Order: sequence, then C-alpha cells, then structure tokens
Amino acid sequence: SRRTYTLTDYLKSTFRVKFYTLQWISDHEYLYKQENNILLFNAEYGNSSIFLENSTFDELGYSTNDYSVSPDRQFILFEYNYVKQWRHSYTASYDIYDLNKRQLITEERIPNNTQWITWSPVGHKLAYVWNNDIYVKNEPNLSSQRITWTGKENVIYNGVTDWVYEEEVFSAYSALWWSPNGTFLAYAQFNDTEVPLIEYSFYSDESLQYPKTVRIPYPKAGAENPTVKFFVVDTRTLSPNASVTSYQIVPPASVLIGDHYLCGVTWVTEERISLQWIRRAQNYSIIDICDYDESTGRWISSVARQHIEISTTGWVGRFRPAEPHFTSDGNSFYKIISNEEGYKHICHFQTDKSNCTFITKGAWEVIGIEALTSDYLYYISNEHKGMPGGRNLYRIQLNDYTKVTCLSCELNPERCQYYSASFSNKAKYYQLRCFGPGLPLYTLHSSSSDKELRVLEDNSALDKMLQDVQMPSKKLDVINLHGTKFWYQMILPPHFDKSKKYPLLIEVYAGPCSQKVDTVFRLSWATYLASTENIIVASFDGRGSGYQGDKIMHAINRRLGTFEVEDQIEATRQFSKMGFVDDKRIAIWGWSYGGYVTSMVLGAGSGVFKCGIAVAPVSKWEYYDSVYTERYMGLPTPEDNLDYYRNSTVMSRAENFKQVEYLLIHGTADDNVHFQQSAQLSKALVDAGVDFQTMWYTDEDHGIASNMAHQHIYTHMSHFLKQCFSLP
Amino acid sequence: SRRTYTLTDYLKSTFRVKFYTLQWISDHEYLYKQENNILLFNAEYGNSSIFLENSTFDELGYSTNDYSVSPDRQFILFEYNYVKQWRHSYTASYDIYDLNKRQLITEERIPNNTQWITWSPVGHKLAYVWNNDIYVKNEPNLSSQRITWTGKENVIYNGVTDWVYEEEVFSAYSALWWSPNGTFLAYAQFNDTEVPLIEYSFYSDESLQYPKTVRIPYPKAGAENPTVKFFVVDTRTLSPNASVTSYQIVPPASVLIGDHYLCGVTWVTEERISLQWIRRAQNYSIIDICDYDESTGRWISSVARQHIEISTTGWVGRFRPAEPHFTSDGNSFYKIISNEEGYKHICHFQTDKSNCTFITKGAWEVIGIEALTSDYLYYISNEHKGMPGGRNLYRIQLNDYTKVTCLSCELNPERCQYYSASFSNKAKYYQLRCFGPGLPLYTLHSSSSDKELRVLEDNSALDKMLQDVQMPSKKLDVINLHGTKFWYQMILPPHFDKSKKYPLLIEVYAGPCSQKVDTVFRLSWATYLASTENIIVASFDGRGSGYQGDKIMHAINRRLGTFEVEDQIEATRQFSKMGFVDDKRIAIWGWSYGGYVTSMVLGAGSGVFKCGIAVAPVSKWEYYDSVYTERYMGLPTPEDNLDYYRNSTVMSRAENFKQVEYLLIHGTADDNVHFQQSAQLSKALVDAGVDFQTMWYTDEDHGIASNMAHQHIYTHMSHFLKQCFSLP
Ligand SMILES: *[C@@H]1O[C@H](CO)[C@@H](O[C@@H]2O[C@H](CO)[C@@H](O[C@@H]3O[C@H](CO)[C@@H](O)[C@H](O)[C@@H]3O)[C@H](O)[C@H]2NC(C)=O)[C@H](O)[C@H]1NC(C)=O
Ligand SMILES: *[C@@H]1O[C@H](CO)[C@@H](O[C@@H]2O[C@H](CO)[C@@H](O)[C@H](O)[C@H]2NC(C)=O)[C@H](O)[C@H]1NC(C)=O
Ligand SMILES: *[C@@H]1O[C@H](CO)[C@@H](O[C@@H]2O[C@H](CO)[C@@H](O)[C@H](O)[C@H]2NC(C)=O)[C@H](O)[C@H]1NC(C)=O
Ligand SMILES: *[C@@H]1O[C@H](CO)[C@@H](O[C@@H]2O[C@H](CO)[C@@H](O)[C@H](O)[C@H]2NC(C)=O)[C@H](O)[C@H]1NC(C)=O
Ligand SMILES: *[C@](=O)([N][C]([C]([C])[C][C])C([O])=O)[C]1[C][C][C]N1C(=O)[C]([N])C([C])([C])[C]
Ligand SMILES: *[C@](=O)([N][C]([C]([C])[C][C])C([O])=O)[C]1[C][C][C]N1C(=O)[C]([N])C([C])([C])[C]
Ligand SMILES: *[C@@H]1O[C@H](CO)[C@@H](O)[C@H](O)[C@H]1NC(C)=O
Ligand SMILES: *[C@@H]1O[C@H](CO)[C@@H](O)[C@H](O)[C@H]1NC(C)=O
Ligand SMILES: *[C@@H]1O[C@H](CO)[C@@H](O)[C@H](O)[C@H]1NC(C)=O
Ligand SMILES: *[C@@H]1O[C@H](CO)[C@@H](O)[C@H](O)[C@H]1NC(C)=O
Ligand SMILES: *[C@@H]1O[C@H](CO)[C@@H](O)[C@H](O)[C@H]1NC(C)=O
Ligand SMILES: *[C@@H]1O[C@H](CO)[C@@H](O)[C@H](O)[C@H]1NC(C)=O
Ligand SMILES: *[C@@H]1O[C@H](CO)[C@@H](O)[C@H](O)[C@H]1NC(C)=O
Ligand SMILES: *[C@@H]1O[C@H](CO)[C@@H](O)[C@H](O)[C@H]1NC(C)=O
Repeated sequence: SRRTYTLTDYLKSTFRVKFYTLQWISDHEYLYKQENNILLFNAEYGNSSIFLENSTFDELGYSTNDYSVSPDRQFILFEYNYVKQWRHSYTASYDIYDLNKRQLITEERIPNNTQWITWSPVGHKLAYVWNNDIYVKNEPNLSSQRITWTGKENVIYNGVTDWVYEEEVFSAYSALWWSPNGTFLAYAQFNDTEVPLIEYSFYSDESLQYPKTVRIPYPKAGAENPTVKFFVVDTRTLSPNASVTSYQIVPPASVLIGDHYLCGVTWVTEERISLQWIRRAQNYSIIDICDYDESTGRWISSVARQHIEISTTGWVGRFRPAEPHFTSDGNSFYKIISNEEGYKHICHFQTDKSNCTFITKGAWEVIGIEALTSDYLYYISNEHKGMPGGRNLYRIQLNDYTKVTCLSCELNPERCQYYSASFSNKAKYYQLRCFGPGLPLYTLHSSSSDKELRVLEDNSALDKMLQDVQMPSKKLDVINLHGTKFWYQMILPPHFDKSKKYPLLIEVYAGPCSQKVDTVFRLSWATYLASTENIIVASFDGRGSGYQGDKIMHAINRRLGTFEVEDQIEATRQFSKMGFVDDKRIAIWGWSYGGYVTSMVLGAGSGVFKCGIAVAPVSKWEYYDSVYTERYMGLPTPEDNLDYYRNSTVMSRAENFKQVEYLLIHGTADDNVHFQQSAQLSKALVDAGVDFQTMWYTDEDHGIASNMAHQHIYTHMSHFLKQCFSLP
Repeated sequence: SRRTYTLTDYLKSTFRVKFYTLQWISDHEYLYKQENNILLFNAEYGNSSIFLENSTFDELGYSTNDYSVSPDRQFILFEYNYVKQWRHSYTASYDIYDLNKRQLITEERIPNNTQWITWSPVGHKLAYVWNNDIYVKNEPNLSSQRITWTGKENVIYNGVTDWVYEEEVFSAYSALWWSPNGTFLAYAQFNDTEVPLIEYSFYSDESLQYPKTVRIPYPKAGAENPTVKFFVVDTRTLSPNASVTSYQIVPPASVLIGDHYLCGVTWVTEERISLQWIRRAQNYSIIDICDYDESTGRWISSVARQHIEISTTGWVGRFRPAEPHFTSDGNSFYKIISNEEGYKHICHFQTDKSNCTFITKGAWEVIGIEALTSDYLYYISNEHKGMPGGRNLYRIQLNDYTKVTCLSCELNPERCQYYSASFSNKAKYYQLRCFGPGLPLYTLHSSSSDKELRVLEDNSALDKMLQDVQMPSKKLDVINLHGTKFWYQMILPPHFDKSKKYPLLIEVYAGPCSQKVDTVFRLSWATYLASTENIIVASFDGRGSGYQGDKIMHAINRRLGTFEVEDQIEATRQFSKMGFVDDKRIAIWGWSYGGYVTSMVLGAGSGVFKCGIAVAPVSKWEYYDSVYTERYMGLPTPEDNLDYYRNSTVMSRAENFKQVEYLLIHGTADDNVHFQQSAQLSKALVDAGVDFQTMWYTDEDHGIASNMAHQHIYTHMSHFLKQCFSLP
C-alpha cells in the first residue's frame, strides 16, 4: 500500500463496482442474467433453473442490449440496434422469440427504428410506436393493426412524448398505458405545431462535407408550448376493416381553462383510470378519476372524484406532483403531499371525498411509496437518524398508523444507510439495494418474517482490491446558516495530515430539490483528486435543496441564482476557517445547474474563490425550456417575473470574472442546455475585456459521455485545477 | 530607462501611422478628405480649394461612411447605414446630393439595403443593385429603370457576385461594368440553385431567444458550382415602356465544354470589350475580345481575337490570371504571363494575332501593370536589388523595350524599398506610396519631368513618438534549402544581444503565392512581442511562396501540406542553430493558411516546436471552397487527386500533437474557413487522446475583427505564449 486511486483508475473503471439486477415476474420469481443467460430464480428457495441459455443469443445484427419476457411467459422480446436520442428516448429493432416452440417469430416482424414497445399487463399483446404512430399486435406472428395516422416527425407524437415532456414531465419517452387486463390502451398525443425550434450544428464524422443542422421543437421560457390530447382505446374492436374505438378524456374545467400539462396516468381497475393534470404555472394540479360507462364507451368524470393539490409558496411536488397509489378495490388511495409544516408525507385519500388523512408525520420526508397490500404500505424515507442524505425502507400498518417498522435500518448500520427496494408482484418478497456509505450490497428478503434469506451481491471482490489502494475517507456533517442546520460532505485525502493546509474543491449542483450531500458510495473524479492530488472535495446543500421540507426547498422560488448561490459562498467561507484548508486555494465546479451556480459564484466578487469550472451551464433562464424554467421562475414578463429573470443571468456579473480563473466547457450538440448559453456567456466576458479559458466538445451532448470525450474533459479539468493550485 | 511598445500599444493603436488617400478625378486634379471637408487639389501647382465643407455633413443627420462624386462633378453620392456582409460585400442606404443647388435630392431616392452602386464613367448616370436585380438612374431626380427581374435571395444574382466569386474570383462584390462613355452596361449573372448550403448558428445579441441559422450557398471542393452568364445592356434604349435590349456573350468553345468561371472584364472601347474565362480546372484560361456589330446589336467573337494562356506545371496567374491592359485603340494589349523560364513578365499582345513579345525578362517578376500611354508603360516589380520582398515603380519605353527607368528605386533607398503607385488620367502625375522599411511616406510627382513636386505625408509625428520608445529591428536575409535560397525575416528585440539566447516565434502563412517576408513597415503584435517580451519573431518564404517564378511557386501544386510545411521546419531548424536562439523555447503561430501550416508543423513530430497557436485553420481541404481549393489540389476523386486530399488533413497527424502545447482558436461565425474545420480537428484530437487548449469566439467572422474580440484574442495568445515560454 503506497499507490493511490488514479485518474486512470477512475476513467477506465479499473475498480469494478458490481450490482444485481433482477426482474420479478410473479409474487415469488425473478429473472436474472448470469454469464449472458436468463436464469429463473425462486425467491423462497434460491434454487434456479434456465429460462434462456446464453448461446440462444446469436448476435442478431449487432447484439442484445435488453430483453423483455411477456407476462404469460410464452414469449420474450429481444432489443437490439439501440440508437439513443435524448436522455430516455431511442429507437431500436426487435425480435419476438416463441418460448414454447423456442423459435424466432419470422413473419410479421416489428419495424426497424421502433421508438417504443411494450407487452400488455397480462398475456402477450404488443403496443409499439413507429414514425410517431401506434401499433397493436394481438399475436406475435399475426399482423399488427395501425392505431393512429396523424404521426408526423417533429409535429405530431402519438405514443411517445416530445422533447419537453420527455425531459421535464414524464422522464420517459413512453406515452402508452395498457389497461390492467389489456382491454384498453391509453395514450397521449402531443402537438408541437407552434413550438419554436432550437437549431444547432452537428458535424458528424469527418467524412461529412457539409454539417447537418439538427432541428428540435423545444419551447423556451415563455414560448408557445406543445399541446396534449388523451385517448383511451378499446382494443376489443381492433380489426382491419373496423375503425378505431377511442374516447378523448379532457382535463377538468379548472385546468382546461388554459395551457396545461398531463403529468400522470394510473389505471386503478379495468374500468377506472386516474389522470393527473397540472397548469402551466405548475402550482395547481388535479387528479381526475374517470369511470368507464359500459353503455356508451365514454370515460366519465365527477367533481366528487376530483382532488386538487396546490402551492402558494412554490410548485407542486418535487419535480412534479407525486403519483397516486390506489388500493386494490380502487376506492381510496395513498399519495405524498406537504403538511401544514411543509413536509412531504403520505396522505390517505378517499376516491370520492376531498379530505385526506396523513399517515406519516415528522420533520423528515417520505421519498416514495414502493408497495401497497391489503394490509400494509411500504415506503422509503430519509427519517432514520434524522439525516436527509440517507434513505430507508419502512412499512406502516394500514389498520394502525402507529405500527410502522423499519426493515433496512439496522441490517448494516455502518455499511448501509441508503436503500431503494424492489418488491415481488404481491409484495411477498423484496430485494434491498444498499448504496452506501459502505460498498453496495444487494440482498433478498421475505416480507413475511423480514428474514435476511440471502446476499445477492456483496462486492467482496471490490473490497479486496481497495485494501491496497489509499482511498480517501468521506465524512458528512452539519453547519449552521442563518439559523438553519444544513448538510455538507467532504472527501478527504488519505493519511490526512491536519498540520498541512489542503486546497479545496467545492462540487456544486444546488438546483431546486437537488441533493448533493448523501451517504451514497461513489468512485468519482473527486476520489482521484483526494487519493492522488491531495485536494479536499466538499459539497453543500442549502436553501433550495430538497428532502428537507418546502420551507428550505422553496426558498429560491421565483428567484433562481440567489439564495442557493449565496449559501454556497457562506458555506465555503465557513469551511475555509478549518485549519486543514488553504483558504487561498479554493475552487468551485459544477455541471448544468452546477455550472450556472458556479458561474454566479465566481462572478459574485466574494473574493473567496481563486478559480472555477463550469460544465454545460445555464447562463440565462430565458434560454432554458418552459416547463422547468417557469416551474420555478414563472413567466419572463414585466407583469410577472421579468425582473428576476434579468438580474439572474451570469452575463450580468461578467466584470467580476476579472478576479478569478474560469474554465467554460460545453458540448456543441447539447439539446438540453443549448451551446448558445455558453456562446452568449463568452461573448459577454469578451465584451467585458475579461480573459478566461474555454473548451468546446464537438458533437457531444449534455452528458459529454462518449468514451474519448469523457476521458478528455476530466483530464483537462484536472490540469486546470492543478494549474490553479500550483500542484505538481 | 525608456518605454517599450506594449500589447496595449498594439491593441489601442496608441502610435498611429498616417497616410494620404486621394482620388484622381482628371489628368491633373484629385479629391482628398481633409478635416472631413473634401478638398480639390491641383497637382500642377499644388493649390487647393474646398469642394464640400464639413458643414454639409453636420446637416445630414447620419454618420457618413463614404461618398462618391459623379464624374461630371454635378452630384455627390452619400453612403450611410453601412452593414458588412462578407470580405468585400455589404449593403447600405444612399443619398444623392446636388452640388449646384447644394440641396439634397429627395425625390426618387435610392433604396435602403442597396447591394451595389456606381456612377457611369462619364456624366452622372447611376447603376445599382437592389434585391439581386439591377437598376439604372439616368438622372438623380427621375425614377430609376429596372433591368433584371430574376433577382432571388441565395439563388439568382444579377450585378453582384455570389459568395465564391466574391471571395475567390473578383475579390469584389461588384459584378457590373459601364462602357467608357456609358453607352453599354455589362453585368454578370450568377445561378446558385444547385450549390449546397453551408449552415451554422449565429446567436446574435444576448436578448435573442433562439439562435438564428445562417445559410450560404457555398461550394466545397468537388461540389456543384454556381453558373454564370454575361450580358451587355445597350442602355440607349432604356425607357419605361420599352424592353431591355441586351446581348449575351458566352465563353469560347474550349471553355464552354465544361465548368468554367468568368474571371475578368475589361472595356476596350465603346465597341470592343474583353472577357477573360478560365476552366474550372484553372490551368487553362482564355481571353475573348468581342466587337460591337452596329447592324445587329450583337457582340461578336473571332478565333483571331482569342488568346490562350495555360500552365503545365500548376495554375494560371497568382490568384487568377493577370489582366490585359489595352492601348487606347485596342489593337494590342499588355499582360503578365509566365515566360519560358517560369518568371512572370510583361508580354505585348497583338489584339488579332496569337504570338506575343516579352518587353521584360529576368529572374524576378513584374507585380502588375499600373498605367499605360501611347509612349510608356509603368509597372511594379521586385527587380531592384534582386529582393522579391521589395516593390518599385518602373517605366518602360514602348518603342524601345531596352529603355526602362526606375522612377522610385533611388528616391529614398534606405527608408523605402516597397512601393505602390497611383496615376492620374493619361498618367500625367502619380502619387508614390512607400510602405517600408521606414515610416511610410507619400509623395507626388510629375511624369513629364519626374520632379518630386511635393511631399503629401511623411509621418514625422509618428517618428517623434517612436523615438522615446524602444522599438524592435527588422532584419531581412537569406538561407539555403535543397540548393535554393529563400528569404526570411526577423523582428529582433531592442538591444539585441547576439550573446544571450532568446525564445523564437515563427509567424507563418505559407499559402500558395504568399509573401510573409517583405520590407513593409508594420506596427504589429510581433512589435510588442519583441519590444516588451524580448521574443524573436521570424517569418520564412519557402516553396510554394510567390514572386519568385513558377519553379518555387508551383512546387506544392496538387500537394498542399507538404513542401511548404516541410520548409518551415528546416528553416527554423536552422534559425535554432544560430546561437542567439534558445532551442528550448520555439513556437509557431498562424492564421487561416498559417493556422493550417502551423497545425501540420506541430503534427509533424519534428521535436522542434514546443507549442503553437492556430487561428481559424483549414484542417481538411475537402471543407474549403471549390475555386480556391481545386486550383491547387484538383478534384477530390480517385481518378484525380483524392489521395493527396486525404493524407494532407491536420487530423491525419493528430497522434503527434501529444507532444506539444496546442491552442485552437476559431470564430463560430467564420463564413470563409468554416468553424466545422476546427470542430472536426478538435474531434480528431479528443479521439487520439490529445490534450490541448481551445477558444471559440461567438459570432466573430473570419477576421475576429470586432473590437473587444480583437483585443481578447491577442491578449489570450500573449498569455499562452508567455506561459509556454516561461515568461512572467
Ligand atoms: C471643419 O473644417 C475646419 C477647417 O476649415 C476644421 O478645422 C481644423 O481642424 C483641424 C483638426 O482639429 C485643426 O488642426 C489642428 O492643427 C493643430 C496645429 O498645431 C494640431 O496640433 C492639431 O493636432 C490639429 O491637426 C485645424 O487647425 C482647424 N482649422 C481651422 C479652420 O480652425 C474642423 O475641424 C472641421 N470640423 C469638423 C466638423 O470636423
Ligand atoms: C396541431 O395544432 C395546430 C394548431 O397549433 C392545428 O392546426 C390548426 O388546424 C386547424 C384544422 O386542421 C386549422 O383550421 C387551423 O388553421 C390550424 N392552425 C394552425 C396554427 O396551424 C393542427 O391541426 C393540430 N394537429 C393535430 C393533428 O391535432
Ligand atoms: C436580483 O435583485 C434582487 C433585488 O433587487 C436581489 O435581492 C436582494 O439581495 C440582497 C443581497 O445582496 C438582499 O440584501 C436584499 O434584501 C434582496 N432584495 C430582495 C427584494 O430580496 C437578488 O439577489 C438579485 N439576484 C441576483 C441573481 O443577483
Ligand atoms: C502524402 O503522401 C505522399 C506519398 O507517400 C508524401 O510524399 C512523399 O513523402 C516522403 C516522406 O516525407 C518523401 O520522402 C517522398 O519524396 C514523397 N514522395 C512523393 C510521392 O511525394 C507526402 O509528403 C504526404 N503528404 C502529407 C500531407 O503528409
Ligand atoms: C442541468 O442541471 N441538468 C443536469 C441535471 C440532470 C443533473 C442532476 C444534467 O447533467 O443533466 C439542467 C439545468 C437545470 C435543469 N436541468 C435539467 O436538465 C432538468 N431538465 C433536470 C430535471 C434533468 C435537472
Ligand atoms: C486564409 O488564408 N484566410 C486569411 C487570408 C485572407 C490571409 C492572406 C484571412 O485572414 O482571411 C484562407 C484559407 C486558405 C485560403 N484562404 C482565403 O481566405 C482565400 N480565399 C484567400 C484568397 C483570401 C487567401
Ligand atoms: C425450485 O425447486 C422446487 C422443488 O422443491 C421447484 O418446484 C421449483 O420449480 C424450483 N424453482 C426453480 C425455478 O428452480
Ligand atoms: C454460458 O453459460 C455457461 C455456464 O452454463 C458458461 O460456462 C459459459 O461461459 C457461458 N457462455 C458465454 C460466455 O456466453
Ligand atoms: C376485410 O377486408 C378485406 C378487404 O380486402 C377482405 O378481403 C376481408 O375478407 C375482410 N374481412 C372480413 C372477412 O370481414
Ligand atoms: C400560481 O403561480 C402564479 C404565477 O404566475 C400566480 O399568478 C398564482 O397566483 C399562483 N397561485 C397560487 C395559489 O399560488
Ligand atoms: C490654382 O491656381 C490656378 C491659377 O493659375 C487656377 O486656375 C486653379 O483653378 C487653382 N486651383 C485651385 C485648387 O484653387
Ligand atoms: C438556374 O439554374 C437552374 C438549374 O441549375 C435552372 O433550372 C434555372 O432555370 C436557372 N435560372 C436562371 C435564372 O438561369
Ligand atoms: C408608359 O406606359 C404607361 C402605361 O403603361 C403610360 O401611362 C405612360 O404615358 C407611358 N409613357 C411613355 C414613355 O410612353
Ligand atoms: C490541366 O489540368 C488537368 C487536370 O488537372 C490535366 O489533366 C491537364 O493535363 C492540365 N493541363 C496541363 C497544361 O498540364
């Protein structure tokens, strides 16, 4: 032991962090690929069998990047030819393989460039999008049936979301919802017709003589937004000589009154669907439980079956209103909302009664509802030890909201404080995912006795390797800002010599409801900066950060770039007091919102930071998309919030950049935070006679994730810092 | 003690070089803008008189950008609202001012956004281009008369060149020619229909919410070219209810067979016009002298009046074929072409015969024909002292080609070695223009006595200032590369100590027919680098450079990126052995071609250069336009030259960049050398795993000439250099 975790170690993932991904297919069975083959595991016994031998894989075209077995287990989809688009969207090619005959369906095949596809909840029907249109195949070998015709590229989307619904509302490309029994197929249609286009250049491969102009309908703050239509389709009459039987469900008057967004779709029963709408302003949402009128095919609404959720201090939900979780019968539902105290907690609702009943209370928050049985509700909260940066699995007894137990809490207190969970079909079993502070740990549990059962993956191999390398230690602690207790974390160099004054790297994000301080174990660039370069890396969650009540999270409502920016400065200032830090060598970096914050900070003139790096930063909110931007800023109009839109640009702080060293980076093909943002920032700094460095990344997106590009930016950033800290 | 020439000195233009711009308006008078007044000087006795006083300009209400007095001196044209387009093109608004009633014309005014305007050669007639169509105004107060109706944006161009003809053929936006007495108005039409569009983003001013996308029909190597047509309009028939009587002159068959370019137009007499065409291949051009047939109104050609010019070792002319200069009768003309030995000299052509007789010869070249009378021919050449980097005015006796005088070689030998001239009508007088080695100096002379009438400007003011400051010296000399002597130049720091060792900076261009080594006086970025930073800045003209005959200039024919690149490396390799050069601190920088050569040099792996800076570099010839590129490289096909097109990209040498500090700089709005070029190059490097520094300049065009931008790039390059050279 005399070697340290290096940039190459981090760049090449020399140290492998293993995990264990399974797929429940029953209340007691899951599918797990091991050594390339799909094995069927029995949760109860641990004994397994073969479902699909590796070798059944005959590199069709390229290779199998994902599979999907149909619910009746008679078939299985093979995803290959993957071709990414946006964060979640992508096209692919599919093969349907008959498990009975263990054959490969060869007639009536799924198209090339398929946008989205999915089995029905039961059986093996198939719905898929292609060229913005919907298709249904009741039988793999049988011919498909075209559902929509309006499908137009960059104009009409049926079955899949457009750019803003993908990135800002559903965090999915998918906009298809099979009914529980497959009778109905729900979908949304998005109309981008009047949505302005962001246009940037994509240079493609060196062989391309002329660059290509990418054009995406992307609504910026205040611009015209796309419109939505919801339809429920009765797949029963789907026949080639029959038309399509579909009903359009509109939002309740209170929202149909103006621009809005469809943000949630939840089937309760085969004849009950739950629509979640929110206004453009996004501080007013509403759940509409619609009932199927057998005698007419209509889907009906009722004032009594509607539930309003609003915010006066900000926006509804974290990034969107929390989803409703209905009881089997569908007469009541449990959903997370804010207290009178402003804490995200579970409230029990009655399908047709407006009053709800919180079943959880506390100065902490429910992160999410994972499972619901006829007796119990399973959820995840950051309650344990009152530290918001941790997560745990809790079970509450429905007949007595006093009987609430914590399953993950004491399993491995030192190694596990951050969990997520996956439950079997009828919540009879569940896998616990431990992500830190110690090495990840995957285990299988039986809901009956919460018995350990077995350890799926302990990363024992990874633990071995790391005992030879000089790893940094990660500590989390609090500090007091204007009365409030806020959390921070510091990755400290090995053999920490307290007499020495270490340089400081503040890694920031600071976006609304963001959380940079947690107990998640990571092998990041910071690890390298501390293990090898003896640089201390810290992060701070202040006003604006989430998982700590609305009072904190909403602090920056309608005023982005203010309190979250300032709290980073005061937090750092406090830190610069600790004896082991060289207050004359403090840098700050961030990506996206972190790049914005970092910029605002450098241009703050606090004289606190010597240099910073902004990767793909927002620079002027009017340049960002309407759904996200407005959710926190409202409209950039003088009758509303124009003033705070203008005094929050980075450009407005240009003059102050003369006091520090700044590295501005940005992918030229960033559909998310358009390259423009940085182009406008640099031009401003140039007008201000301010010197600084830049690094553009040709054809890389918001992720700058291509192999060569990933390695480069981190290598570059690393020298800039060393250069800034006068390091060897 | 003394002061040095500082960066701020160069950027702010603290030391202003003065000059004298006059406009001959007759055989003995010339206009001159003094104190914003327009003075009319009489060259005979030097007495002046006011032509238009600044009073007039105070009264206009807009910043006058320029004016143009009608030949008959009755009207003056005022130009305002100048809006730059490409290197030469631009649009503007125009006022016509009456010089008698000294009243501004306000009836039937000239359109805004006028692309081109010109008075006829006599009288006060006008011709202008608006919306790609031509118009003619006989009188300033009467309505104009539309000539063409085909004007179409980005498609059809009447009276003005397209982008490629503008940048590469005419070095002018203008594409119309009045006959001597204004009888005919000839123009060219360009069809860009099938020319591909280069597209790129222009973010504009910070407040634009969506970047705009600029589309320019621009042909790249091998792509489809614009086509052209030439017409001669008989303006005598112009009249509201009359059609436009015009005639179309097509190139001779030898050029018509395939792709060609109109490259020269020269009126000879009212009835004789000279067109110069050249094949797309550019090693074959022809002059076609057409005569007006009074009986039918057409312009006839004849094989007798055709003159071919071809190059078997490379291309014709320097950046186009030289222009013919006709005698007053048009029965003969004089033009520069390569002689048997490969040196460009003047040949006397018989308008109706094919053989020509050389009136000049030697191992030097005539730069151009300046004036021509029935008795003498005046020209410029680098003959004096046998130094190509020098320019002098010579007069040759038309009746005895052995009798040649050098009118400016001895005037001020030590102070002046680089001259340019400007003769009056009939060449009775001429202003001499000395640009170095000493402070520029403007003088007037008589042609009959060759007496130095008077001094127009000697820059004594500048001289005064430079006295108190420590300027650098510019030594010029020679060396040998493969048995040939090439010239180089060095900008040495003050108190140059042959003893001490200095860091060297190679400033390079090295493009075909270029001359980076001359005796011109320049207050440049290099002046500060030597004066204040004591850095030696050297330039070298090796193979491919011009003004030294075709053997040197055509050496790189069809193989750009080879000898010229190689020669800079050998040259430097020698400079380093000179003892006053510190071989541990050598760098190279260039712009455009220089950026390309610079890049190829660093990619060579010569171990010679430590760091380098490329600005707006070409990186792959298939990315540059057709006219320029094909001229030296041919077509990028395998039946032709694709092989050399491929192994000559900067990307092909990326692997070697791992050994040098590189700085890539480009303006995102560069319409000449597209941003694409540096984007593909940065992409190659990232892939090869090369670290380097970058810098883009938002909305800056090929010259990165906006003010702040200009200051910013030099400031940025200075720190880079100094950082490379270990200079505080
Ligand atoms: C309009 O025209 C009048 C001339 O009739 C201009 O006045 C002249 O302006 C120049 C420039 O300032 C003066 O020259 C100065 O000379 C001194 C000599 O020591 C020199 O030190 C300065 O650097 C400068 O060159 C000139 O004397 C003056 N002559 C007159 C008539 O007073 C006037 O500037 C013009 N106004 C406009 C609209 O520009
Ligand atoms: C998408 O929305 C646009 C409106 O933005 C619809 O366009 C209108 O269509 C109607 C009938 O087709 C016309 O009468 C209007 O003149 C159109 N307005 C505009 C601005 O185009 C379009 O029909 C919608 N598309 C779908 C399939 O819903
Ligand atoms: C935009 O302007 C507002 C007010 O004009 C800024 O808010 C003020 O911030 C100072 C701290 O510097 C406080 O002392 C004031 O009380 C604040 N005023 C209000 C009305 O809250 C805000 O910080 C600016 N935002 C940005 C991005 O600079
Ligand atoms: C492209 O390839 C050609 C041919 O291989 C190169 O030319 C040769 O270069 C070698 C090595 O420098 C010389 O020794 C030969 O004399 C050259 N022969 C020929 C056929 O020219 C050329 O230099 C390459 N060009 C580039 C851009 O690297
Ligand atoms: C930026 O912050 N995006 C970041 C987020 C996702 C890091 C957690 C990134 O790297 O993609 C931008 C600017 C602020 C909003 N933002 C977004 O991309 C948003 N659409 C979210 C919801 C993805 C943050
Ligand atoms: C390059 O040379 N651009 C330079 C030239 C004009 C310096 C003399 C610049 O600063 O504009 C580019 C790339 C090679 C060809 N070139 C051109 O611009 C050419 N069209 C010429 C004919 C202007 C050199
Ligand atoms: C596990 O073993 C039991 C026999 O006790 C069997 O019924 C079951 O199918 C097995 N499960 C698998 C998939 O191995
Ligand atoms: C398939 O699984 C077997 C175990 O049964 C394993 O030995 C073999 O390596 C696997 N083949 C691969 C690598 O696809
Ligand atoms: C559906 O229409 C097609 C039209 O070609 C016809 O051939 C087919 O018989 C129809 N289906 C039935 C049997 O209704
Ligand atoms: C919702 O936000 C908008 C912001 O434009 C505001 O006008 C409206 O009053 C808000 N309503 C509530 C209940 O806060
Ligand atoms: C110069 O003086 C002569 C007098 O011989 C006169 O004819 C001429 O017009 C004058 N020109 C100017 C510029 O005053
Ligand atoms: C321009 O060229 C296109 C084909 O290249 C032709 O069809 C068109 O008619 C031409 N237009 C003119 C005005 O010459
Ligand atoms: C030109 O024609 C118009 C109508 O077409 C008429 O009013 C005018 O008088 C004519 N003028 C001439 C020059 O004949
Ligand atoms: C002119 O160029 C073409 C193609 O580049 C070539 O084939 C032809 O031989 C050249 N002509 C001369 C005089 O060399």
